[PDB]
Amino acid sequence: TQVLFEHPLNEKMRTWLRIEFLIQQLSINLPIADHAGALHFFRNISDLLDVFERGEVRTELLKELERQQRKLQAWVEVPGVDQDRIEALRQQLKSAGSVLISAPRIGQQLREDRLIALVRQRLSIPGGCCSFDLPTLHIWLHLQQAQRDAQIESWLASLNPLTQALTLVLDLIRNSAPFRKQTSLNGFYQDNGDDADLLRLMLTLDSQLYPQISGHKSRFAIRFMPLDSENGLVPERLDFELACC
Amino acid sequence: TQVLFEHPLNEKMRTWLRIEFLIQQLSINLPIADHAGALHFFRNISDLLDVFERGEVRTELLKELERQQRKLQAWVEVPGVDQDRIEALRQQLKSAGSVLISAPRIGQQLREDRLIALVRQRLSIPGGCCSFDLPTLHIWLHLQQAQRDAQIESWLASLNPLTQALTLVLDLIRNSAPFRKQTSLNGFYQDNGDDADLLRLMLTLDSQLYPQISGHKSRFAIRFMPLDSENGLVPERLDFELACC
Repeated sequence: TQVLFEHPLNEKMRTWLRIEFLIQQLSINLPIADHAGALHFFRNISDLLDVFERGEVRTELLKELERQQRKLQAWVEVPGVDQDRIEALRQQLKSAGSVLISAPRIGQQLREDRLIALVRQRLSIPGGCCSFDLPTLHIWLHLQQAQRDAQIESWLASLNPLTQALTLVLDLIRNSAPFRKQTSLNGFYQDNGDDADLLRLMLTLDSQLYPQISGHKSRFAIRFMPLDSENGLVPERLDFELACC
Repeated sequence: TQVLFEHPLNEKMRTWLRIEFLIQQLSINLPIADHAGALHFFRNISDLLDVFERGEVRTELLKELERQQRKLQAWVEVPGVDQDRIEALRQQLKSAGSVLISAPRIGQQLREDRLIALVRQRLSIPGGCCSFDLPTLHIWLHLQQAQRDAQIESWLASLNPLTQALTLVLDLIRNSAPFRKQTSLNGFYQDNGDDADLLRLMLTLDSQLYPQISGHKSRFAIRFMPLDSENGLVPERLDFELACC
């Protein structure tokens, strides 16, 4: 019955959410045995390289990892807390930091890759791929699965530093704040998110509504819209769950 | 061991080959249960609508269907031929013609669709989709599978007139000409394709080569390239299969 919507409260978080999604898509389609899986894969790599242009990802991740290490050392002197958890999270953060800092430039390996670049040029064209548009991709798919699997794995491994860091920080952020019940009157709602990075919002599918979140800096505004824009009525009162992370 | 490459000898055939591929991709991913399958689906619809701008698809298909009906009535007075096949193919062509001619404007239904248009706007953006970029798509995926399946089926049904016609003509074209053995000396080859619409070219994967087909009108030229552009050697003689359709 429940539906989770997340919203970034800054441009950094918007970037990070996109990267998360794209990297999840790359892990979900192995093994790659046809054009469908292949085009899907390369589209997501191409989009990922384009998302990287929105900010300095490595830089912001190195800062956030340490910041999370700082936000962890407040929880040290708190009875009831597992100190093995704290030390383990600290160690994960530290390792992610030094892996990330030592790693090559983010996805330079992916840009330089001849097969990736080749496919990347053709995605712009509407009927982008076919044996006649992409012969190199066509022959690649006639190889044995293990030759592709190995090529795929080295591509994904070069993203591991980023993946490890991002998985870490977003998980910590997502668990940094609890959900709280709120009410919208006549489909409208607004508040200062403070300097939270992420909104997390739960509705029911039985409401047959969806949120459209506006805002300028942090002061967010929500309009709860129906799916059917003729038949759909907005309730005069709606309760929902909200966490500001 | 064998690898089939096809090449269009005109802009019409290039269009048609792309449409074929895209429509195959739309049929291969049902049922749609997540963002991966959904984005894949909508990307292919969006690309299909863009391919339609390359020519008058309905028009060219109506002509080709009749032309195929004409090319069939030569085979009528040929002993050894099944006359049930001929009459059945004729009847399939005729039906495809009148279905296509009676159908609405090709994929106008798809352009007008609110959900398609909505998603279409967001594909331009690098990290195109997430619950925050596409809330309407997010809620759509929380529905029960049958609500999506029904929506998908009506979308695919509106393409049936095109699909039926195109499947027909391309199959007939592909079988209009037999494969013949040819030889390339030092990775090069050239000939007049006449006014053939399609080249069909078979190589072996063990050759570890691929064709790059040039040309101006019909006079085609082929360079057989290695995959590895340093280690790769081109044989002084290469035999391959070729059909001009």
